[PDB]
Amino acid sequence: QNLKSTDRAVQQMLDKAKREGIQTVWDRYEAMKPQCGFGETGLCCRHCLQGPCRINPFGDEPKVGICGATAEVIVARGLDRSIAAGAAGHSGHAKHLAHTLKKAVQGKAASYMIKDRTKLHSIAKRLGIPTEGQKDEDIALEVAKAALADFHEKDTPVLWVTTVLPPSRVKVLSAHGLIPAGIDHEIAEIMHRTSMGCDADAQNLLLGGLRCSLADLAGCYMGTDLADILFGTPAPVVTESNLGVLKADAVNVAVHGHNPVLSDIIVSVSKEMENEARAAGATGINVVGICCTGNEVLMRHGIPACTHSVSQEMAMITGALDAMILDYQCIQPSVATIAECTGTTVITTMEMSKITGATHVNFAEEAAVENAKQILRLAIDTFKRRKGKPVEIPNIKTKVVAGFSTEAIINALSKLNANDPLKPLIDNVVNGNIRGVCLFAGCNNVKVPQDQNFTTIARKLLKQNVLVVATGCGAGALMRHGFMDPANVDELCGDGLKAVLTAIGEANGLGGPLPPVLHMGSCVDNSRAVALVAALANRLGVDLDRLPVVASAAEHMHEKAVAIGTWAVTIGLPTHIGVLPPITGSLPVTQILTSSVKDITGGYFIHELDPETAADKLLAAINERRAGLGLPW
Amino acid sequence: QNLKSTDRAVQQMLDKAKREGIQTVWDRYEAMKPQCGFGETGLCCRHCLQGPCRINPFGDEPKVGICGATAEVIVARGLDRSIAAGAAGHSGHAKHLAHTLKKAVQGKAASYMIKDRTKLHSIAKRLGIPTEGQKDEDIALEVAKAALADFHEKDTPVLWVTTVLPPSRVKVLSAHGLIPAGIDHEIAEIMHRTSMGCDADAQNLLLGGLRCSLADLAGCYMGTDLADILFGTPAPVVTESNLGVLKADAVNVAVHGHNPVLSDIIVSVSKEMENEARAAGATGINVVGICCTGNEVLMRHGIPACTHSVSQEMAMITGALDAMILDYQCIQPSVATIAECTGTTVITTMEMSKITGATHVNFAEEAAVENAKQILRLAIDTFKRRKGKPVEIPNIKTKVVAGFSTEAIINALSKLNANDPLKPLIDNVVNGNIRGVCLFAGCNNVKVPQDQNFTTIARKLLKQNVLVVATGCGAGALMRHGFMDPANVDELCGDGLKAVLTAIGEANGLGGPLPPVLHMGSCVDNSRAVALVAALANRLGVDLDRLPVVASAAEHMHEKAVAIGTWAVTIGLPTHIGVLPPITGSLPVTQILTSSVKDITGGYFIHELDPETAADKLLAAINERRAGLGLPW
Ligand code: SF4
Ligand code: SF4
Ligand code: FES
Ligand code: FES
Ligand SMILES: [Fe+3]
Ligand SMILES: [Fe+3]
Repeated sequence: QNLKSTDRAVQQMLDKAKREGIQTVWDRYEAMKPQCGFGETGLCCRHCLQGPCRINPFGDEPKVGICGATAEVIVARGLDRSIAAGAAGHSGHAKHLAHTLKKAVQGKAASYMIKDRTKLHSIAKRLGIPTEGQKDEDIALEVAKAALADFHEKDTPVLWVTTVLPPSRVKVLSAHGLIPAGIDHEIAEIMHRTSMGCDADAQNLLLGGLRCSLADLAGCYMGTDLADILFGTPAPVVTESNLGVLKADAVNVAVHGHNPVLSDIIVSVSKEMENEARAAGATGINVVGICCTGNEVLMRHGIPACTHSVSQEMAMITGALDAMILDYQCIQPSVATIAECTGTTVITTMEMSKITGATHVNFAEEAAVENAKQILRLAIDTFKRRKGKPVEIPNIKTKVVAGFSTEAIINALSKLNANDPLKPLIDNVVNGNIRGVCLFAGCNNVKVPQDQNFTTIARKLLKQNVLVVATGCGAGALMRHGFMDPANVDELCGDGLKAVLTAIGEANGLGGPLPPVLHMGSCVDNSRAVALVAALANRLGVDLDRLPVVASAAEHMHEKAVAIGTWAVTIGLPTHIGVLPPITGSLPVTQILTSSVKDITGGYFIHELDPETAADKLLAAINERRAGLGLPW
Repeated sequence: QNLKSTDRAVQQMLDKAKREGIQTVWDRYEAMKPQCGFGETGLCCRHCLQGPCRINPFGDEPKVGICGATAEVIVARGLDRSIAAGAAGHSGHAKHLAHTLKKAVQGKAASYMIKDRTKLHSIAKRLGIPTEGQKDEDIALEVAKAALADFHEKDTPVLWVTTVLPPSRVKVLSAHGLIPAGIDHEIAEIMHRTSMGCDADAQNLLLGGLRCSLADLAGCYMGTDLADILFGTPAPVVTESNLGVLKADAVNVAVHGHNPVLSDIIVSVSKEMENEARAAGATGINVVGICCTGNEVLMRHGIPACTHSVSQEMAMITGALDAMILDYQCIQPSVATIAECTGTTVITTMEMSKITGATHVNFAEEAAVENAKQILRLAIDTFKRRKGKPVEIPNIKTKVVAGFSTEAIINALSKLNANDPLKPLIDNVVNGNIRGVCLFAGCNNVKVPQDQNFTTIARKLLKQNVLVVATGCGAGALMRHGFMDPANVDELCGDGLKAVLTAIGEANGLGGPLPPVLHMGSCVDNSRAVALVAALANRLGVDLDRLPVVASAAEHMHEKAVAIGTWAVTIGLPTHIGVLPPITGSLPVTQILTSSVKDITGGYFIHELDPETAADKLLAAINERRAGLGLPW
């Protein structure tokens, strides 16, 4: 089972699933081999009913699509649509938060409020919204109106792009026409230009893709901004991760999906309901996280993370998961079928994300506390049905220090230099205690033994004194393998990096270092890494493509992740991906993404499937940036 | 060659292409067989990087996607994305017209103006925009602002849906939550909900698709409204069609694509430039149409239609096509390669629609007349290069009466009843001289011998006294085979229908009938058929799903056509499609689209590949509506 997942708790559940005849994601993957080579290389098109069209990667006919579309056009069009779909997911998440803030501040949803008024004011200041003499509710209404305005064309471009990157970067992008005009505007234009008989120039198509990826960045950044206003900016927290955070004697309730508008309410309400749960024979309600909505409530509330991404079915296989509360994105629909075997109550809550066979509760912000209680009462009922059943919770968990928002990282650094908090970080970059910065982002992927790329790459970078930050299921992989436990700094970290983590941690009243990896939050919270990197660039007086900063989507899967990696390249970062998207069928497209995009944005993709080799290439990328700044390496 | 196209001019060019070694769309289609069965049935998914996933239509594993996505989910998600892509094309077209009108009326583009002020005022009245005491330029600015506002969420739903259908229809759709909230909003929500790990309920997914198809209707209707304001509402015109409208001794310039903002300027400017052309040795500039932008300038100016859709390469094969001026949609990118052989100057003009190897001219409304002259001068230069080359223009053309906007049809009927113009039409429906109405819409498709379905179905319906209206390349097919020539009424039309066409034509000072088929315009002008049908429903006091009105997308291809057929079903019409979209791999999805959608909207799809059988099924659908109204049939 270690060929399927490197996580020991997942291996134990895989053994249980096998002997109980419950099919898993890995079984369905095995039933799919050999996968289609046309799809895997990107040489397939179904964008009109003369198709499906395919192109042999090598050999004889077919060489060209029926309408005349070349390999490079078909590949670029497919890639553009996956960026647009990713932008649509991140932007829908942000849009739903914008409506929630608007309703809260108009008195239409009393369960929601301005929890971080400091964040509210700095955002409004960044957007040019005046704050002096204004009520908080009026400022917030202006912020929510500005968020919603960025989805369509207006007299300004998308402000959640132009006000969050350095002016030099914005200018490089405006020069190439890459600034989005409206988030949903760019999504629709991608679908238009990629439909039959429209854009048929690989470079033109890919430039549209870079622009749409910046619409995705804007949705991520807007999502992080609005969630922090509504639910609070994360600060350092201590919790646990992996399946052992389930408790047989408690009502175990997983929050799963991406948007915390739902799950943050669940967290608060479940505390009100401890007495209901005890009445049923539980010790209490044990809310745990799966995927990014789990990351959200982990970052803000210390809710323990149960599992992530590809292994999400195994939380149910324990037999102890009484409810799984879903909003949208990255939910394997198999959970609705597996629930018939495991007893779990799977509950959908969003109108546009239902699963056949799951119970649906029509969540509304106006009725959030009522809905939470209805859902949690179903979880209580499910616990009573299993009172007296054996469960198999693997007794495996790690300690997780997390909550490292960019504001938290600044604050932590400020204990070393109050009025110039970025300087201690840059000092240790310059003197070599910090070789560079690597962000791990994105999903797990059944194609890759779970967590194997994240941990292998992280281990080599940390020994080489790279400061490693992480989001999404990359944070989940690293967290479940001990990389967020400061007790592992001695084992994992090079001497220079250990010295820096120790200095910062000691100055922050901790008695020990910061953890080996800094957890920056959910997938939209990749925007926090952008805020940190832009602040470093501004403090250094250079553009982002001169910083020793790289990204690694080491095991990615989702269209959202494809978009993130694309905007990481567009804002100037060398960006490793550990699973190839369907692009190898066009050498010209591959050359653009790995080489010539350098001349447009200064970033570039690093395609490398072997993780030890990927780590070497990321180190080389970091060290080239170091040399370009005149630094030793 | 008659297995490839029923059009004799196309057959002659196919013979020329074969002996000259120029590959055509039919050759590329032959090089594609056997096409992928997974793609053709819809049982393939590439929406995440764990894919490609496929499902055997029958037999053993794979039975389910890797994430657990069932056949019905995979099929419904693929269909939803094709509706959204179609909506994105029609809405981009309309959006570009909205900007053109705004710039014209703000004094930013002097080449554009309010040409139809009657249309401008009736639209503003329909939208609730006040007109009394307002300058036309201020009313138009309000209309353009309202168009652009329908692309995003606001305090009203999409007005180009709710103000163009009868209130009873709007209410049926609101009850099912099918009213779009914003055009680009719905497109982005489709891409979100269909991405990995989101909506996984076939009925929920398809209800989203019906809503997005109404966003496509709104873009069509808005596109027609704005083009009529800017360029004039069509009125009856006489012209010709097919390749014989090319002239060896003239500069032959094709306008090709969809958006007439470009080609309407070309038409006017080319007249200014007759003397330049004569100086080069041409008789003049001969502008001809291809595809829907050809339909636009045919409807408004009587520009002859050269060819359409699947046969567009054959206009170049004559050797006489000096320029092909492109905007976007339905352009085979092969034209840029074929131009190397034929001498044609292929010119792209839109920023998001370029073709490798074609010349690009950056069209801007602010500089439209200048751009037109630059393009036409390239066409003149190309004519000089072929002075003394042999051309092979097949001497084949038909006479085409067209220009039947809904306003023109009302006006024509008003000569029989001035103050109740719809009544003579309804009279002859009731007494049986008109059995019903059939709209032919959509593309040609290389899978179907060109025009064979359109003409076979039209012939049987016309003998059965159906009033036949047509748009897009369905109008092109019928027009190139004589169905728009009133001289063919005796041969084609049943006695009841002939009597009605003759009565209307005689009352309109024509000496003969209306043509056998009424040309309602381009693809977005399918909205005119909606206006006509809604007006009939309102005059009759019933909803559209009680009218003896059907639609036939007899040979369709493009994602735009998939969307149109879907909203034809959503507004209540039995809707035949003559090529199946990728849906046969899910019987539950097929059952929804062909049967149970009846209970939601009253419309339904008719899947029928055999055209004689399709005609019988359309007649049965028309006759069931007749019976439901208590009429003989
Ligand atoms: S758009 Fe072109 S390549 Fe794609 S399916 Fe249609 S004919 Fe084939
Ligand atoms: S979304 Fe599901 S079915 Fe589609 S490619 Fe990904 S794993 Fe396969
Ligand atoms: S041929 Fe397999 S993905 Fe299309
Ligand atoms: S397997 Fe052929 S279309 Fe995907
Ligand atoms: Fe996840
Ligand atoms: Fe066409």
